[PDB]
Parts: sequence; C-alpha cells; structure tokens
Amino acid sequence: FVEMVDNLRGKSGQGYYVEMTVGSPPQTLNILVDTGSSNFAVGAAPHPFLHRYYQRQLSSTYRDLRKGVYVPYTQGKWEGELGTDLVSIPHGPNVTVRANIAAITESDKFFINGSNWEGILGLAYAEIARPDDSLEPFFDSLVKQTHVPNLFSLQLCGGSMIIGGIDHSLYTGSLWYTPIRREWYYEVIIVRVEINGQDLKMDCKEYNYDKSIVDSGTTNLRLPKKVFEAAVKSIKAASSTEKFPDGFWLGEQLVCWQAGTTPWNIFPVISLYLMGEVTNQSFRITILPQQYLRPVEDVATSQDDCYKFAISQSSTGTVMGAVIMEGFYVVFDRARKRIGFAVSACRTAAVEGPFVTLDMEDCGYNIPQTDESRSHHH
Ligand SMILES: CCCc1scc(-c2cn[nH]c2)c1C[C@H](NC1=NC(C)(C)Cc2cc(Cl)ccc21)C(=O)O
Ligand SMILES: [Zn+2]
Ligand SMILES: [Zn+2]
Ligand SMILES: [Zn+2]
Repeated sequence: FVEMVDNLRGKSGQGYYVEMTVGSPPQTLNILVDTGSSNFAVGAAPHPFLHRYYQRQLSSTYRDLRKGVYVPYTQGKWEGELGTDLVSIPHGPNVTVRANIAAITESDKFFINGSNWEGILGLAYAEIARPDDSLEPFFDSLVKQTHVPNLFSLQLCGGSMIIGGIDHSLYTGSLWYTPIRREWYYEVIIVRVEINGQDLKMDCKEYNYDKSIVDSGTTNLRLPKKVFEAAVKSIKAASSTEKFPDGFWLGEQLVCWQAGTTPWNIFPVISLYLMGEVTNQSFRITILPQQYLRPVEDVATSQDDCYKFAISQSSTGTVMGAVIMEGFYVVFDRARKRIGFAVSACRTAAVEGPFVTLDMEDCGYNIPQTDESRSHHH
C-alpha cells in the first residue's frame, strides 16, 4: 500500500472522492466514497455541476442490463440504467474487475455545485443496494473476482482509501475494533455518551435508536431526537458564557469571533463509547469542538472566524458522519465483521480503552420486522 497512500481528495462539506477508471478505452472519474450506500453510480449525461460524466458510448466494454433504477432520498433522488463495465483503481491494487454500474441519467439535488466528483461508490452491503439485494456491490465484485483481502480503510484529512490492507504509517497508537452488529449499513453499537466527562445518563438503547452507523456520505454527527436534545442542553451548559441564537443550534446559522479569538476553551469534548470485541468491554472515541464546530468563511465578514454547528437531529438513528471520521483512521474489516478506529497521523481526538462494565446490558435496538422485509427470500 505504498502505491495507495494519499489516493483521496476532498473535505467534509463536499465529500471524499477516489479515482476510478471505467471501461476500454478508459474514462478516469472522481468518485464520492460512501459507506452509507451500496450502488456504484456515475453521472452519465451533461449537468451544470459536473466536470466529467461517464460516456457509455465511448466504452466498448459497457453492457446494458436493460433495467432502470430509481433512488429516492429524503432530500432528492437519482435514477438511471443499470449496466456493467470493467473497472480498475489507479492507485489501488493491480487488478481489473467487471462490476455493476448505474449510469445516472437524471437526478435532483444529488450533484452539488463544483464538488469535483461525478459519481458515488457505495461501500455498504448488498442488503441495502437498489433496486434490490441481488445487484452485487462494487467491493463484493472486487473481492470475489480478485483475492484482494476483504477490508478497506479510510484516513479522512487529501486522505487515503486503502484497499485490501491496513497501513501503519497512517495512524499512531491503539487500533480499537467495534463489532459490526449486522451487515447492511456498517451498523455499530454505542454503549455510553459523555459530554465533558459527564455521562448523559440515558438507557443505552436510546443511542442506537433505531440504529448507529458509520457513514462517510453524511457530513454531520446525527443523533436520535432525545439524544440530540440532551447533548445540546449539555453542550449549551458548557458554553453558557456565550448565548447563541437558536438557528446556530439548528445548524442554520454561523456564529463568529474576531479572527483567531475563538474560545474553543468553552466547548466540551464528546466521547462515544463503542461496544468492544470482548463482551463487557468498550472503548471511546473523543470528538473535539474542532470536529463539530465547522468553519465556513463566506464573504463580507472576512475579518471574523465563523462556524457551523455540525451536530444535527435524526429520526433514522445515529450517523457517525464525516466530521467524526476525519479525526480517525477507520478500518472497515469486513472479513471479520468489525470496524477499527485509531488516531489519524494526518487537546487531540483520542481513541481510548478498555472500559469494563460488570453488568453490561444489550444496547442494540431491534427494528420492528415489517411484513415487507419478512416476505422477501434471501
Ligand atoms: C461528507 C459528504 C457529504 C455530502 S456530499 C454531497 C452531499 C449533498 C448534499 N446535498 N446533495 C448532495 C453531502 C451532504 C450529505 N448528503 C448526501 N449524501 C450523499 C451524496 C451520500 C447522498 C445524497 C443524496 C441526495 Cl439526493 C442528497 C444528499 C445526499 C449529508 O446529508 O450530510
Ligand atoms: Zn491520483
Ligand atoms: Zn425462495
Ligand atoms: Zn438478501
């Protein structure tokens, strides 16, 4: 993984992309890494915000699956035609595979203004792939076609998606693993939450309601409604020397200080304790104010340092987004159904354990089984 270090570009606001070479003759495109989804989908027509798109008509190796796919999000959507093509990864391992690829032909609110990426690489499992779980995800094709070890890691600074390996130059200190609770999203278990060493003291199921996932495709740390409210009440108590407007706590508004006077100082650390591999252990990742107060420097208040609060409310569980992954080298150890975290080599954000609980309760939440998911065979 000499040749693989530093193969990523981007930032939390706009995302992290990897280079991918699709078809013969080759088209090299910038692809958003997304651990919250399972489709390889590329922009495939002109669009105001796209610098490059996939031109199926220049690819001699493209095969139409003669099926469309419709992907709605709360916020927008994308759709296109399913196909397959040859894929290799310029920085990645020296292999070529034939993968599913959705040619995005229409979308709404998916591509963002000068993102520098043209496509999405869904790295979660086939259980959440569209249109259904028989469309094999990219990484599943990679591993089955090539003997690449079944693991990848993300160092989110530039940055590095390391394929099939762990690289020790990328982190310092302990690598701590938390078990994958279920292979669909990269679902994990949060056993405890502290804000400035103070335990939030909720039933630990409330932290994983209805799931907790590790998602490179979302910007914020997202927290279930009740957890969000309790954290904001607490973070608020800790910085009560500054009274912000509501819109700031809603993520709707910047607050500012005279350039270089920010009182980081009054903002607390957030520790999430992740379930350990050993069954009464846990470990914690500690989030700095700098990870959750994101700088945005707009225009006419050029002289101030200004920030967005990057913790937001959720009704679909906890999402450990990019602002959280950034401080860490994260190892998606698929082969062993675990996720590893260590301090990135790119206060300090900390990975710390072990913490032992004598009576450790089950913190996972079982989602009500709909007749729909019960019907389908697997
Ligand atoms: C760390 C990368 C975060 C990114 S990259 C592009 C966007 C985006 C926002 N609106 N449209 C795209 C975002 C923000 C992100 N939203 C989204 N992330 C991806 C691109 C993975 C899927 C998606 C589809 C749609 Cl249709 C709208 C937003 C998003 C979020 O909700 O936090
Ligand atoms: Zn490159
Ligand atoms: Zn059957
Ligand atoms: Zn299935």
